[PDB]
Amino acid sequence: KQRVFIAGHRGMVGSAIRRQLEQRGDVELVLRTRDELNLLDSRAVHDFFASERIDQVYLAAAKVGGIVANNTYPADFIYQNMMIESNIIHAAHQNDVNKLLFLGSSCIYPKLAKQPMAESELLQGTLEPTNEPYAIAKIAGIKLCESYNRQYGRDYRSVMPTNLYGPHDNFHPSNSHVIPALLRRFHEATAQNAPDVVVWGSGTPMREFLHVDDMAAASIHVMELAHEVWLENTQPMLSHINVGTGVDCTIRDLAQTIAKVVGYKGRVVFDASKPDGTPRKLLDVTRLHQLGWYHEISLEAGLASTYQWFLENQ
Amino acid sequence: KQRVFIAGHRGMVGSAIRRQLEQRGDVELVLRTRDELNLLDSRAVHDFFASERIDQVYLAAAKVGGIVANNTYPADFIYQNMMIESNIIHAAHQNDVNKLLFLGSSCIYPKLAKQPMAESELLQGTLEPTNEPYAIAKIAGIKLCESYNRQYGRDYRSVMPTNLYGPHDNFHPSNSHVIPALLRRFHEATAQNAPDVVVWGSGTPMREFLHVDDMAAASIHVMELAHEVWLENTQPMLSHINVGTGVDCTIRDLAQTIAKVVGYKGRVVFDASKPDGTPRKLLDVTRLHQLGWYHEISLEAGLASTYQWFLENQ
Ligand SMILES: NC(=O)C1=CN([C@@H]2O[C@H](COP(=O)(O)OP(=O)(O)OC[C@H]3O[C@@H](n4cnc5c(N)ncnc54)[C@H](OP(=O)(O)O)[C@@H]3O)[C@@H](O)[C@H]2O)C=CC1
Ligand SMILES: NC(=O)C1=CN([C@@H]2O[C@H](COP(=O)(O)OP(=O)(O)OC[C@H]3O[C@@H](n4cnc5c(N)ncnc54)[C@H](OP(=O)(O)O)[C@@H]3O)[C@@H](O)[C@H]2O)C=CC1
Repeated sequence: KQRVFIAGHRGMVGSAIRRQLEQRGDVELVLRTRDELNLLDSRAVHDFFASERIDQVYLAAAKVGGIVANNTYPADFIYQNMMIESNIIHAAHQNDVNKLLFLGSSCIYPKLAKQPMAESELLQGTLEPTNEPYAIAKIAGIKLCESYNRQYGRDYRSVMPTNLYGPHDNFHPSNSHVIPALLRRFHEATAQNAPDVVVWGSGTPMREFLHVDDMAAASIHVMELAHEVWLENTQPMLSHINVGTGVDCTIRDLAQTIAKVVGYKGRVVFDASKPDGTPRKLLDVTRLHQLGWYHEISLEAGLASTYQWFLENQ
Repeated sequence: KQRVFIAGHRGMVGSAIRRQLEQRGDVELVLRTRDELNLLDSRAVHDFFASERIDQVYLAAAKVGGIVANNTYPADFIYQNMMIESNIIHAAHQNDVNKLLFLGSSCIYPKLAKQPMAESELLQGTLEPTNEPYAIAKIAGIKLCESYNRQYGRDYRSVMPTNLYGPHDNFHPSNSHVIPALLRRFHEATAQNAPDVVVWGSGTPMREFLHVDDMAAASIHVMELAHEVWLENTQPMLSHINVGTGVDCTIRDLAQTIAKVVGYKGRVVFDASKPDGTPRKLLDVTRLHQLGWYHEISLEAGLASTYQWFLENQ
């Protein structure tokens, strides 16, 4: 019975890992809340690892936010994220935890990466300024992992998720994330008999989305591969693994699909007088597939089940 | 032995015509696949008609889709549909094909047409925006037919089918079409012991449905009438003929009937918190009946046989 610490087990991503893990008898989960354990406090973090007998660590605690937040508190996003990751990785090594899964993010790739983005696009160029501090912290996280793997022979692996969505997301039309923002918007419009819902932009830009439950499955699959197979499929200084569908879908498709999911009968409208972002953004998931993992939830299916959760929890 | 080209003979509607025609010794069927013949390519289309010695054409090829698709690719639905119909009708005339059956669609009528909708409701007012591009292409199709009939004395006839269903439909709860969407939904729920199945809406709205095999019979009956009887029953600038049952049935009736067809023992539930569409939508089929054709398949019978096909092909 392996002893698994899922840091930030109540976050969106962490809680999803916890659900799957929970049905595993070959696993004993060790969890703490932020009040039970502040991950910024090194001593505390060190004490925990020095007293709990941990075998694996899923590093899902982070200071995450939307466009307004990233732009409003840039110091918090870089600092907290650097400490949380430094504290954990270090304490783990010191207590001889040999297995860890680090979580990155698609938004760590350069602003003009070649699409679809392979793992080798990392660090190839300038970052999006809104995400820059946060990105830097994340990349630092990955390079810590590779470094310990290199110097000490540890097994600290990494996955770069695409845009995610699902239960426990922040469902506010206040949120900078389209799915939760849109699920909420179409919901309210549907309830108020809104004759239309307007979305800034042409709707032509292409994006990628992944249900958080696939993300969780993919993480555990990656964590649990044999070391030899994982090495075969990575390089020690290019160790991460993209996680996504590798499939595009326009914002228009997304919006109209959401509209249909919510039972909205008004008109979806695009205000093209508003600028679009880049035309295309998506991960190349060749590595993942080669390691034998393929996502299971259709957007359509995932959005439907995600809306019911919102319904069951508003 | 009349030489019959059924364009798009593998589509839902085309394949149904082909089945009935197949048992006719007075007919020689000429068929091509999309790879054997792209109908968007005029030259190709022209070459075909210039080398095959055709007597009748059943125009069943089209770019058809659901609500999300119509809303996501409006250019494809108007363009492809205009070309396919232009190419065929033109090549046929040029090679002296005198007989053709054009297929329209109930969704071409105005949003607020008077119910039940007689053929004279066409063009009387605004269209449903979701279907607008597609509708325009279809109406253009009909007016091409009437135009050639008028200028050149051809015999290019038209039928406007109601909502259809049957073998070879797209059976996905992913599909914007209730019968296939519901047949699939009740099937899965029945298999998973789902305690209930929820359908957005009150269930009070009235709609019309026709089994694709009746549609096929009705088309051939219409194609094969004598010109004189057909003229007697139409006007050259109001030539189409509605095809349906002319009978209403509520969504509630539909759902509960499907539930019973699939052997579902859970609860059918309506979420009236979701909006309904118009209260009533159906064709006036007085013309058809006057021309002596009356549908044969009960909804109940048609749904049963349609579910078995799905069972034999999932
Ligand atoms: N598209 C995206 O958002 C994706 C992000 N991820 C990865 O997962 C990470 C988290 O994402 P997500 O699950 O959405 O975020 P959540 O915010 O939903 O989860 C983060 C969790 O960390 C906990 N946490 C943060 N700081 C501390 C701390 N000092 N001590 C203890 N607990 C703390 C939070 O608790 P509390 O609220 O109590 O502060 C929360 O439960 C991201 O950083 C990213 O790399 C992966 C895939 C996609
Ligand atoms: N309720 C409804 O849906 C009804 C529709 N109809 C009429 O029948 C039409 C078709 O409906 P349906 O049978 O459901 O549709 P299908 O999509 O099932 O059939 C259309 C067929 O057209 C073929 N086709 C399309 N484009 C081309 C092309 N460029 N070259 C050659 N083949 C092509 C398709 O082949 P491929 O997939 O290989 O692209 C397919 O076999 C509708 O447009 C409508 O007017 C009539 C009654 C009801």
